[PDB]
Amino acid sequence: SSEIAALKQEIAALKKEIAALKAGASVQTAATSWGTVPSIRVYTANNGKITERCWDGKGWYTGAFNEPGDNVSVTSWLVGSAIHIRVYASTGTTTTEWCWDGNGWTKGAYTAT
Amino acid sequence: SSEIAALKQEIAALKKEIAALKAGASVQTAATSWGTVPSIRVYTANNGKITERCWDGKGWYTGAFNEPGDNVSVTSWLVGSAIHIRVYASTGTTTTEWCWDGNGWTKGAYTAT
Amino acid sequence: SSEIAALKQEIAALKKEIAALKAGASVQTAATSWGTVPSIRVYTANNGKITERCWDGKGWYTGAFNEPGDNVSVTSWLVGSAIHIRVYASTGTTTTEWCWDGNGWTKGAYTAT
Ligand SMILES: OC[C@H]1O[C@@H](O)[C@@H](O)[C@@H](O)[C@@H]1O
Ligand SMILES: OC[C@H]1O[C@@H](O)[C@@H](O)[C@@H](O)[C@@H]1O
Ligand SMILES: OC[C@H]1O[C@@H](O)[C@@H](O)[C@@H](O)[C@@H]1O
Ligand SMILES: OC[C@H]1O[C@@H](O)[C@@H](O)[C@@H](O)[C@@H]1O
Ligand SMILES: OC[C@H]1O[C@@H](O)[C@@H](O)[C@@H](O)[C@@H]1O
Ligand SMILES: OC[C@H]1O[C@@H](O)[C@@H](O)[C@@H](O)[C@@H]1O
Repeated sequence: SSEIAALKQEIAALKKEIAALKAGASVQTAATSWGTVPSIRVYTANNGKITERCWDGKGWYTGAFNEPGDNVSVTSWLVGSAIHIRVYASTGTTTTEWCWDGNGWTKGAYTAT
Repeated sequence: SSEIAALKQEIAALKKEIAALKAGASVQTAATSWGTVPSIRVYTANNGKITERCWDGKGWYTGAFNEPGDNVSVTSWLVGSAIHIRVYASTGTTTTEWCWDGNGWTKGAYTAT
Repeated sequence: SSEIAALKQEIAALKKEIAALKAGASVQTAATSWGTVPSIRVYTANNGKITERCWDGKGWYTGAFNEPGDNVSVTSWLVGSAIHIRVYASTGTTTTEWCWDGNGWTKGAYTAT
């Protein structure tokens, strides 16, 4: 029938969008580095869950940071040799900040407004 | 009817993908910092509109930067105590650069090719 | 047709999602800068292909870096005047790191686990 064909053509054009939206949806990474060695941290936001890989000159290992998010951005600064890191984990419209300051990750004061 | 069932099954498999892709599409952040205090700037690209939160040691407030974009990246350097910031705002395939150099945001020379 | 209207209404609500997912799908950028001049590098991940634009104080030109990825993050550090740049290109779940250390991009040790 022609009535059944109209929905068949509509379902063929709509399945064409479902492949282009799954082709672009990869992970989402943030990296910062400090010192002369250096030291590197790479935050990987995979499936609404962020994790932290670390380089200290020798090899790579898994850092402590373990927080939820779809998008991540990071900045770090030294006060002498001590590294201060701020990771910004985004879910929906809720950017939530995390703070490393030598011994422990803590939720930060950061508010979007 | 079996002719009405073929579209019911096809519509059940297609509608399942449209909800999960919209559920995971979150906002997108860039951050930079400078000095010892420090000073931080977080740019948040939400609904094709980027905005700038600031921290200068006391609390968080809203910065001047107000430009359109779906994706943002940022880098900053000091010439002494003066901060220079370049924010790269992306819409479609048009990366457009915004320069802060002490007094006023301006469009930068940046061309993708 | 009343029998064919059930899929016509389902297609009217599902085409109500493919416009908003194609409106927000822009390119994805990552910038870093060093020195006092400065020198900037902006990496642009477009259509699973990343490219590198360079500013060294004169105008913008096209950098060597030419690797595949849908998402990109960058950090860099100086050992004296020499720049070292690690770019983290992401496809699917495969974060693959690229290293610049003066003469040549090389695949780096980085492993996600
Ligand atoms: O040495 C490993 C630790 O390094 C710190 O600077 C932080 O990045 C922690 O998240 C990490 O667990
Ligand atoms: O000590 C925690 C505080 O650190 C500051 O540098 C900022 O990042 C604040 O958002 C945070 O609450
Ligand atoms: O002090 C607030 C101002 O700080 C500057 O360095 C810039 O980041 C401006 O966008 C901001 O309005
Ligand atoms: O002064 C504005 C200029 O600043 C330079 O450092 C670059 O960022 C250029 O793209 C920009 O046009
Ligand atoms: O001078 C151009 C070169 O600069 C280097 O520092 C790297 O960024 C290369 O990718 C680039 O080709
Ligand atoms: O020299 C190459 C090496 O550089 C280090 O700083 C790390 O980025 C390693 O992942 C990489 O293998």
